[PDB]
Amino acid sequence: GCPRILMRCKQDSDCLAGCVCGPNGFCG
Repeated sequence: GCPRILMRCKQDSDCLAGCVCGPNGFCG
């Protein structure tokens, strides 16, 4: 699943494995 590290994004392709780009502009 998605790791517990913070990451900024504009789409899910910016995020780590199993993560999504949420509406706050960060991965989870």
